[PDB]
Amino acid sequence: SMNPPPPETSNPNKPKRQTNQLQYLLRVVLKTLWKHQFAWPFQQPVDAVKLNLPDYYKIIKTPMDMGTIKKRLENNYYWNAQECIQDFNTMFTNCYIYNKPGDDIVLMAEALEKLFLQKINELPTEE
Ligand SMILES: Cc1sc2c(c1C)C(c1ccc(Cl)cc1)=N[C@@H](CC(=O)NCc1ccccn1)c1nnc(C)n1-2
Repeated sequence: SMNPPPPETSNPNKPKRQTNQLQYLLRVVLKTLWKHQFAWPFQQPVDAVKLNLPDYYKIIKTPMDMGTIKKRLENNYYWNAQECIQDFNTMFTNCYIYNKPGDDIVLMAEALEKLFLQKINELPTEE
């Protein structure tokens, strides 16, 4: 069993910049979700080897996790807020695609996603 390489967190060929919206995504959104009691499964890529999920990366072809997002934000990898919001949405959707309704991990994702929605509702206007 083998895990894929993780999503990239640096790439000099990718355009990037800082925006006040990306700063909010780090200081408000990511921080809020990261500290939540249910954050831990999402703080790093799914280790399909150790979790004994050999089909995970056969169903989930665009993996994402908050460890990756955190590094992307800290590294100023993004060009805009939409790219980062998309990464969060990918992470949640992957969990729902792979798992079953009512599963613990789905309940965890739903709790995080509720907080994500509450925070992105107040994304600031771009300066
Ligand atoms: C470090 C990680 S990452 C992650 C997980 C863990 C531990 C876990 C997880 C499960 C329960 C709770 Cl309380 C917390 C997390 N779920 C996997 C899916 C999975 O193991 N299915 C088979 C199965 C069999 C029996 C019982 C439950 N699931 C998963 N899917 N997306 C993410 C992210 N995970």
